[PDB]
Amino acid sequence: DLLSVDFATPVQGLTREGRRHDGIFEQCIGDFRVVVVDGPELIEEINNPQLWEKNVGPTLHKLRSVAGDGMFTAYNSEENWRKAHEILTPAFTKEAMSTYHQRIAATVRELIDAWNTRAQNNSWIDIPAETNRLTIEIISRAGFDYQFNNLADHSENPFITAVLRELQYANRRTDSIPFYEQFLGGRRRRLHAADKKFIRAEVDKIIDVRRINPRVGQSPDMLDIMLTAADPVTGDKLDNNNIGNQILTFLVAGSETSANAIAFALHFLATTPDVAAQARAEVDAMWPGRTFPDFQFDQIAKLRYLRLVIDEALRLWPVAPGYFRQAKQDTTIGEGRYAFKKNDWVFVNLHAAHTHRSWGPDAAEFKPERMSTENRRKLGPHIYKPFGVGERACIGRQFAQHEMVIALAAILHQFELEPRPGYELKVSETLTLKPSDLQLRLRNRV
Ligand code: HEM
Ligand SMILES: C[As](C)(=O)[O-]
Repeated sequence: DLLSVDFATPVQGLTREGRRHDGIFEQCIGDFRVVVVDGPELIEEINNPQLWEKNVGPTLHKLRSVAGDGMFTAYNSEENWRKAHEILTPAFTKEAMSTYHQRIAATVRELIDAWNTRAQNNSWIDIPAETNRLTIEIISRAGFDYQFNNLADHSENPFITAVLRELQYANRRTDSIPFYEQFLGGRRRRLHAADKKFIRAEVDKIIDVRRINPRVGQSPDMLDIMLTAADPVTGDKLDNNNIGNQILTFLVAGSETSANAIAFALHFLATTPDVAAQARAEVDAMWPGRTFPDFQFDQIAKLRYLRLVIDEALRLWPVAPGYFRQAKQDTTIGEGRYAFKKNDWVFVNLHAAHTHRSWGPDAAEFKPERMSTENRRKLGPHIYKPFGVGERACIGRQFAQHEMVIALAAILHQFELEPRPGYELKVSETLTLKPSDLQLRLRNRV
């Protein structure tokens, strides 16, 4: 059996390629050949913490030009991963979320207010871009108490523009990288040098201004803990350069993932009417009336069905489509087949595993009730790890799940969603999975 696969979208191409194999195979996608694992029994062996661990994959290695040794792009051996991980964990717990809840909810209010004017003017809204401006402000204001953009305004901050140009310059493949960019001083290399200094200077200013602020009577946020808490083992705090890396990390690793997940959930809510009705009924019962909901921290986790909507969105389209693992020792997965020497790395294809046949014959359908604890217990071997696995799983899972529910609850409570007729779901692949050309229109529910 011969197959022609288009790897223009890499992860979507690997998933189609994986259906002619038995859960593991090889494939050349771009600058490398990768062992792709998309089988339920094989993946859970790869997710074993005693034998395997996180591998800084190719793209993650290329993001080190932007985020350096931040928690997302640092190697396991680098002392700055363990220090930061044991320092920032208390800043991402459920307890720490209640400290941010007010600022998160206030930032959602700012977006809803801006979307009121667009609903009044009967305007089509580019959903991924708007949701990406929101999650940026959510992380920056709740985490660092810093504001980059006003959501009612459409001028873009120079800092966030430089970070995006710096992300594009990092992913540049070795063939598109000129052999002598380090020497000619072209416009692109010079723009990167200027952008890098401008980004480092802005995060240093955020660090210096806070250092002058004693923050009397206020609970410490993410920036405060990085300037206050020392690592219990080594006794040292995160140095200035690493703190600037964590700020850049939380900005890029937290914004795009959460924004595209919200954009996917908005699409499926605007397309399947029964789900939109059941979710809109759950948020109407929690906050009666059409006044903006008085969000209190405990009410967010009580929205069971809206949580099932986000879970099904993260299953059908995991914005983080996969992760790279490496072998801590010489081991074998499966049944003794497939041997791996220490430091050999594979790719866990979550998009293929989440849509795998083990999720039932209706794995391609958006059905939130599937993600209940009882409905999933009736499945057996199946993978659902949208936030990774192990000690290097997503530190911001509780943060993302909190902001994704408040954002969706406010939108469903205040607006109704009109999809674009004739449009069909196309998913582009950047650092994350994103709905391309997704446009919705809103009317105030009155
Ligand atoms: C829908 C939302 C999100 C999804 C699906 C997601 C997904 C993931 C995944 C799959 C990983 C593991 C990467 C790997 O194994 O190579 C990860 C790690 C990480 N995430 Fe996210 N994430 C989300 C939101 C956030 C947010 C809001 C933050 C805020 C700070 C964040 C910060 C991080 C960090 C720092 C790591 C690295 C942790 C470590 O390696 O020690 N993420 N995330
Ligand atoms: C380079 As490593 C083994 O610390 O991911």
